[PDB]
Amino acid sequence: FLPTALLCAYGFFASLRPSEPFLTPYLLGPDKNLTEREVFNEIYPVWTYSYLVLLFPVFLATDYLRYKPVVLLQGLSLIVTWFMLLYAQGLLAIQFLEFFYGIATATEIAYYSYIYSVVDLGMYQKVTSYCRSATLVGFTVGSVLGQILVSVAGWSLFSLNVISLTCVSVAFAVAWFLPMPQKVLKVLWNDFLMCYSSRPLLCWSVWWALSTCGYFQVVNYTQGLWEKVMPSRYAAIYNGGVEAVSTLLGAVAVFAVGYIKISWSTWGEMTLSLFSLLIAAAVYIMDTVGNIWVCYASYVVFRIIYMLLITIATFQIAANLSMERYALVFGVNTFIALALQTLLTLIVVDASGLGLEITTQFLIYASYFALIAVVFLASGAVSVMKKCR
Ligand SMILES: Cc1ncc(C[n+]2csc(CCO)c2C)c(N)n1
Repeated sequence: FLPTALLCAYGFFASLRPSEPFLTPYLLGPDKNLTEREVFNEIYPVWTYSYLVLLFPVFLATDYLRYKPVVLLQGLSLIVTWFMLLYAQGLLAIQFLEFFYGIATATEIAYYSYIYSVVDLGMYQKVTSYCRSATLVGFTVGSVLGQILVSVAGWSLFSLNVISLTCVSVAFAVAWFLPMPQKVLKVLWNDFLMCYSSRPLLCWSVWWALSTCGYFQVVNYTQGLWEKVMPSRYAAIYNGGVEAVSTLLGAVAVFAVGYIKISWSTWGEMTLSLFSLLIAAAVYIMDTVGNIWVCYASYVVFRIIYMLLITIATFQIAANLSMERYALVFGVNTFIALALQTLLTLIVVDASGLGLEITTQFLIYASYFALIAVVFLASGAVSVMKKCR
């Protein structure tokens, strides 16, 4: 099991970033001296902009380069990201840092499609699940390591960032010896039309994309919300346990999603709408309680419900589509998700735009998930009217 074990070791090491938990307290700390206005209005949105603009060329280069060099591109981008996060001041350098984080994250689809051209067709699902679990274990291990090192050990965030850079460098070293994958546009667009030219073919797609949008745009500013509620100047912040338990219970929910004896056509959209309304309630609670432990708990509830929703949505999408287009659909829906996220980010987040405060944009995010709650309910009620006949 050497080729799969090496790949899962690479996933474990690349995903083992103990500093994503403890990021905003470092960025706004004495190490870089960046004000919350500056960070949350110009630094962070560049990640979304870069991820959007680079998802398309990454997707093209992945198939153009036979899926191998994109993994090393991800490793090198992570290495330079974690070096510049050790040594960069000002604003432009950190903006390019988030650009490099974007080019790193845009290649996750490439990393997960690398498996399809090196393994057997029958075992592809099981090895993909194994690698996803490897990434989850890596992130949980990094999260608990950072929490243990910053809570009782009293280790500064600079050394923790050094650990993050060491782990991503080890990931690059592992990736360098990965076995090579030895194994129209109008028509593809016409086939893309056929990807939604049916009753269930269109379904779950835009809701997967829009829920992914909400998740992506709330996870990173949730760090800022925790910083605002509990400042890091003279208080100990327990992020690592929370980013550990969130991923752990998300994996648990992913496992439990397949054990529910429920058919899609019966109440799938109704259950998704209920889950989305619960997500909106959790976001509003996290924004408005003013207590830190309960807002971490509501964040964990968000994580669990989002993982359940994504698992059911991607199960339905995979049932709708063929195995040869898994990467294509998972790329197109992520592309439109980042497009809508960037649109809303220029509307409410970007300093050149309206630049609304972080405590205010979460009121939109709660209403934003309340907005998808209504349309999913309305589309769910649309099937109910058809179910009447
Ligand atoms: C270096 C770096 N780390 C994380 C993010 C954004 N981000 C992605 S996932 C997640 C949750 C983990 O706490 C966060 C904050 C970034 N833009 N740059």
